[PDB]
Amino acid sequence: SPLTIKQPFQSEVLFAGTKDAEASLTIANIDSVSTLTTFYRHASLESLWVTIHPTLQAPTFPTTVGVCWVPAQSPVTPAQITKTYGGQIFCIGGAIQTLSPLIVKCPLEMMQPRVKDSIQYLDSPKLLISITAQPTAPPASTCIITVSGTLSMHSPLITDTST
Amino acid sequence: MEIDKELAPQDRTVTVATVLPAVPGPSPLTIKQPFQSEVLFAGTKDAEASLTIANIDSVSTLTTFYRHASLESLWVTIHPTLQAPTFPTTVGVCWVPAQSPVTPAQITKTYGGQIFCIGGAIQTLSPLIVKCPLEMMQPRVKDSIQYLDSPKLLISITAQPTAPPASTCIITVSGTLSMHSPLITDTST
Amino acid sequence: MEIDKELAPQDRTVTVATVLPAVPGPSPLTIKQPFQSEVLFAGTKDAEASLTIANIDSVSTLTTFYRHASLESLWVTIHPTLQAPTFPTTVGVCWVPAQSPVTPAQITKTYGGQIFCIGGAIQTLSPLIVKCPLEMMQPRVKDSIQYLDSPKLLISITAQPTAPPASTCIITVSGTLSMHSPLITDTST
Amino acid sequence: MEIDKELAPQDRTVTVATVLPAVPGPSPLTIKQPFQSEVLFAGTKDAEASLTIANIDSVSTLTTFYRHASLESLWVTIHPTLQAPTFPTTVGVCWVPAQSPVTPAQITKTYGGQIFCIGGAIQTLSPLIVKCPLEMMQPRVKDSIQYLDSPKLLISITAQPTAPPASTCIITVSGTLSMHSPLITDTST
Amino acid sequence: MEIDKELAPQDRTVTVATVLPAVPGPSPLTIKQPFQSEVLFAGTKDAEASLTIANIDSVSTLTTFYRHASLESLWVTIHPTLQAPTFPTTVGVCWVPAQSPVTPAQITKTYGGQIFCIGGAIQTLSPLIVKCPLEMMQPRVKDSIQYLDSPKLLISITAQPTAPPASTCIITVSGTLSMHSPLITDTST
Amino acid sequence: MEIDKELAPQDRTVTVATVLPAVPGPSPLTIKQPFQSEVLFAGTKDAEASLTIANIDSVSTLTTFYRHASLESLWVTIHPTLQAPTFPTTVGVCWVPAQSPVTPAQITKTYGGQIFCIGGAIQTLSPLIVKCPLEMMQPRVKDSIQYLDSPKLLISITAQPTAPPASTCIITVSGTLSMHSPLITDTST
Amino acid sequence: SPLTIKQPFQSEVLFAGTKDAEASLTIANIDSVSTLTTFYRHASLESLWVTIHPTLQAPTFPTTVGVCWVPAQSPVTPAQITKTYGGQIFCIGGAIQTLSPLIVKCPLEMMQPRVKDSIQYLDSPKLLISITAQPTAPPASTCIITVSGTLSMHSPLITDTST
Amino acid sequence: MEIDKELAPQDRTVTVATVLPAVPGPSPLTIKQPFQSEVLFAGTKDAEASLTIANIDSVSTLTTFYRHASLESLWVTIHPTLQAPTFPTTVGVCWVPAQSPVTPAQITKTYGGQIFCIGGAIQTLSPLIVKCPLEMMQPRVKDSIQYLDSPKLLISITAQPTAPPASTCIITVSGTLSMHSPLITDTST
Repeated sequence: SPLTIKQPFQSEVLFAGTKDAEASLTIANIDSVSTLTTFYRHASLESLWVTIHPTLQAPTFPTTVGVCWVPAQSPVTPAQITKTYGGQIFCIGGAIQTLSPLIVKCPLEMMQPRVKDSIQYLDSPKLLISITAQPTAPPASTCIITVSGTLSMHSPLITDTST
Repeated sequence: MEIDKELAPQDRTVTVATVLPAVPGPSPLTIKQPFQSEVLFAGTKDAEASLTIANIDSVSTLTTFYRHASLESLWVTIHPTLQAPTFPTTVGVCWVPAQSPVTPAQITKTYGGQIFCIGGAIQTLSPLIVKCPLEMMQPRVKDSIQYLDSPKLLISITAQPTAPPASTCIITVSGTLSMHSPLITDTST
Repeated sequence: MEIDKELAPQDRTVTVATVLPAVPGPSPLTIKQPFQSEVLFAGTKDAEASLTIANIDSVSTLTTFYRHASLESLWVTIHPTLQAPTFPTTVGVCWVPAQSPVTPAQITKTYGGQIFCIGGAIQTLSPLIVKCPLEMMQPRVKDSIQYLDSPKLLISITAQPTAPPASTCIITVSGTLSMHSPLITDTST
Repeated sequence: MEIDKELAPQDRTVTVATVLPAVPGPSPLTIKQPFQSEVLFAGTKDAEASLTIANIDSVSTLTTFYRHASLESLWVTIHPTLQAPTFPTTVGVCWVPAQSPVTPAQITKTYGGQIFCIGGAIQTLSPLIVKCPLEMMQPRVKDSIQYLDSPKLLISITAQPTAPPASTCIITVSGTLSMHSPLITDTST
Repeated sequence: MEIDKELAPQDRTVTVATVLPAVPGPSPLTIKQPFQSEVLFAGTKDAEASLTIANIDSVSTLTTFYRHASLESLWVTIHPTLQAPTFPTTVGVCWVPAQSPVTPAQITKTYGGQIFCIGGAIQTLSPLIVKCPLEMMQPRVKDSIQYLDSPKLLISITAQPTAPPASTCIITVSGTLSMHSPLITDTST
Repeated sequence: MEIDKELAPQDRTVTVATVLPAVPGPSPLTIKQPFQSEVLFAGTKDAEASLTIANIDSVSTLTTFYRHASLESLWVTIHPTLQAPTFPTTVGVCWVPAQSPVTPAQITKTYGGQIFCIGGAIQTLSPLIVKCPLEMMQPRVKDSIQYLDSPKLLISITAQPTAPPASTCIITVSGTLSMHSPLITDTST
Repeated sequence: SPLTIKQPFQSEVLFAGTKDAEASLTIANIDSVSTLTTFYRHASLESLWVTIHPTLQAPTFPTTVGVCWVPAQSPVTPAQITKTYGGQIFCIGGAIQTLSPLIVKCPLEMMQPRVKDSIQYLDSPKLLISITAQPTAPPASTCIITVSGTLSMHSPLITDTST
Repeated sequence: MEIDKELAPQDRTVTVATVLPAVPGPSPLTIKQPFQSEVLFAGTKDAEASLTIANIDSVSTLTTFYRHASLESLWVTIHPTLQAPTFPTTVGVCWVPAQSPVTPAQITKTYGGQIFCIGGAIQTLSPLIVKCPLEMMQPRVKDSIQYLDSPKLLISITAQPTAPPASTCIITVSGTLSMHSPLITDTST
């Protein structure tokens, strides 16, 4: 009933390749998702996926990057991606891993898409990242990792629109 | 026959909250319990308040033995005092859901937000009432979970540079709670 | 054609009182007697009052010859005086059952309770009337039993620091008693 | 499928109480609030209790903000403990209106009065329940007046001459209160 | 029961604006967002303003993610402060299309234009509201084209020669935007 | 033909719980899994327990792969052992919402709460069952939100002063979970 | 509805004539009224009166005895009998005051006859006595004062009937 | 749900009693008064009793103010005590008209007569009730004439050779009298 709008978004979640790293972002808190839902009492994801953009360095420095979508309440960790259902490990900078649409869609049907409500949810989408770089590190990052999607929001939060 | 009461209603818009429905079964009985609590004794110095009605002592005290409780009605009343005529004082009021990050310092930047000159000129002494647009809030003040959008009152006082000897207006919050379902605890106290 | 009186009615809620049922028999003759008693001459100094209507002078002298007496109407009325335009006075008022343990210091913490800024030349000066929600009280001011919830008036006054030469407002309590069943006593006086 | 509960119902007769009816008007809403309170930890020594349910802490605690409250149901439960098997102990129970002058020392002289042997022989360990014949009492536990015939429990313990190391039975009083009509006091606590 | 707000509506006349027609296709999702922005803290010194609503802070930050935005309501409201009873301030107001070449110095020469004497203890002090006759403006505050007649607010203030210590009145602009068709940009912030 | 089980059902009262409503869509596949977990091996020493059913071993291991889990049945059952005829043990039991602040030391002060004298050769020795009045709890043992009123079990044991060589009774909690909506996690184990 | 019984009674309230005296008995508490309502939850007066029995001494020693019935809540005192409505002053031992049926009926319709209930009443019958004797006192009392009446009782009080 | 009471009803046979017929006239007001009197504290030594119900304490004190009194119900009830599980006691009981010349030593020679083994941990301990077959008695416990067949209770006790420290069972007689026609006597006490 309340009018709703949909706003798409792409936020940079992690620049990588220069050193081994792990990440566990609950996408309900990524910058854009936040700046977007600022003036709304309710926000939910319509679509959502992770994407890996390779760079110049990628070719010279192969990088192992694993991603895995999971309900925020899943106890699994980056160290356990290939043990988890969504789990996928790519070899960016590697033979068939230096191409932009290196996408991994998030199975929202497998989790809770509401990212903003009158109540706090336990199973919102959460992303797991696991970068393992070349021992002899690259000058710069071999790939930029971003999270994109669409929010369906409604019911204005009465705050300050000064900014 | 005039009423010594003045209304300064808040601008509204449509925002809805999410509320958990009870598991199907026999309906429990409900009682209503009215309440009035002091919020501030403003006037003597610039001040600001920011209270979440859900946590007001009366609301706590009243809902103690009930698992469920919602706000039937709720408003703020600015009561000018004897010091008010002589010490015009600015009072800012704005109802906002607990989840809105606004601060008293931002009343006039927030949609509903109001600024009142208590005392001073003609008509400035009657009690002001700003009813909370409960429709825009989330009334559930006690439930099986905790909601993030319960009503929250924002107050801001701007006192006269040469302060009055005493507060120029007492500020209270009044309303009615409707509650039910016994919290089965130890009732010895 | 305006009326020289203002009303500041008390927030109410439903709260019944029980009462000794009528004895079977023919209806007794009853009279009604209106009354107005001075309850306070305020303005010159902070002061509080806590009258139990059942015992105010008029109510008392009126009901001495009857065995039963009930209030049919009853209100408190604040009358500003010549000292009022010059000495604003805060006046708090609250009607509660005699059984409510509230003290005038707690008027702004009690549901009904309200406080007014009587006086100030910038202001109004019309007689203020706070009718007692008898529905919430126990109207029986005199019976064969002693009820715990007869109406009780809570008054509170905070005077100007540099007090007026005289009281800024006289406070009277008026109403009408419906009485019957003569009490045999001394009518010498 | 047996229930670990045993009943030892009190002899009755017909006695009625007098109860004040509410003044005609809108009916207030009512809520029920259940309760269980400890009455005695008998067994180690001869003892006797004599409590007026109207004054039990839970009953107080629960009816705090209500002007009216009655007992919907109410009973006593004798709970044998681990010491009971070995230390048979006599327990005397009798419900009586507050106005009856009987004393625990007179249970077996009072019509309803019962004597139970807790622990000892076969069948002596199940929890005993003596429901109060509220019909014979006056249930009003909080009203506009105070009644003289509210329920009153009488207990008498006769311990084994060579006392058990600990109490042989815990004695609690349980029931449900139905209350309504807000006492308009200060709810800050 | 009086409302704490006064209206001083602008003289109008019929003057239409044209507007980019809707593209054929399915109706787009649209939201509405209310807003209140501080436009001026006047009273301490003569000052004039000439806001183009299309660009005020809220309107701007609100419409950044949309490609189309139209005002559904929009008014200016003068809020007297504690410094107001003591420092009357002349405040001029006039709504005109952005295309009208009028300057605040010309408010009293422009049809709609009006000036008010905010403050003075002999006077009123209620929030003044001058709703913008959007019918006369071009409501489209953001589109695929740049209209020449979006609404523009003209403010003018002339302060007391011996200035008040602080501003006598805060001036805010509130309204509601109906927006749609997301503009792809950076949402980092 | 008698059944080897006894029941000591908990006093109940109506007290609903709210619960996250089902998302619109096709009904999800659900399974039900029964369970029995050891909760206590009592008898050898005074001891108390305060289990939150939501977290007992079985309930936990059973619900790890689901995102939603609700109790369909759930009861506690006291099993006397060979040490029981010889060492009577007091065992207190009380079901309360996780939100009730009661501690096992307060079982006899809590409405539902009951205590039994397990053991004694003069007594019975059949398995005692206290089914949890789930109607009073919040059955949702696992959801997208964390409810404050999931069922909580309060156990209390007071052993014979000269303790038995071994436990007099094993205490298990059995029930049936209805689960659905798989939680993606590690199934390695 | 509950079965009721009526029991009549006469209790000695005061022996007098040997010295000046005052008395204010609330008849709800006189001995017999008490022993009678012992086993009842409710008791009310059907009839009630005061009676003055003159004696041997009466003739030799005239005595002034005033009686007056009044609602227990009446503030009047014995000193104010002839000022009160019921009020009557006799001259026992005096010309037409040395005869047994020296009765003064109590106007129950003028007061509250319930003497025992679930609630405490404020206006039950109360008797006022005012004896003023001969300065040269009699050897013994000139008259015995008793209170008689009838109680209508019902609903058994469950106490001890041992006695 | 078992009741804590056992019955051992007396063998009966038809045996009418005649009785003074009602005087012609309007039916007299009658009340009924229940009663329970202690008849014996047995267990510590062999003892016999031979009560004529017409004269037991309660029956006596109850009927002093009436001229007619009839038993409407009347039974004897054996109450085991804490000394009972340990000291079995033989208790003989037999109801006979006052006119029957039987002595407690002859209970087992008298038709109705029965003897019970109260106590013994191997046994039961529930209150034993031997209702008097009033049909066989002459219920008129007080009349204008003295009947020869009012009910008479025969009790017999044979205690354990090594006597218990205290009585093993209290023996009370309860019933209800229907009385009428006041007997003029002294009510001083």
